[PDB]
Amino acid sequence: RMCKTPSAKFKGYCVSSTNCKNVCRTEGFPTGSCDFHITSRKCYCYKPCP
Repeated sequence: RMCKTPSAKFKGYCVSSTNCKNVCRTEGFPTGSCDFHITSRKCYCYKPCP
């Protein structure tokens, strides 16, 4: 399965998605993408799940 996971170590200002990817790929998420700010600016990276 493929899951979506909010960047745990990246919260606040998501200036660029590529910057977020660095954090996400360090945590263990191959694919990363920045989203639109609802309450705060979010970043959602994807995690391969069983």
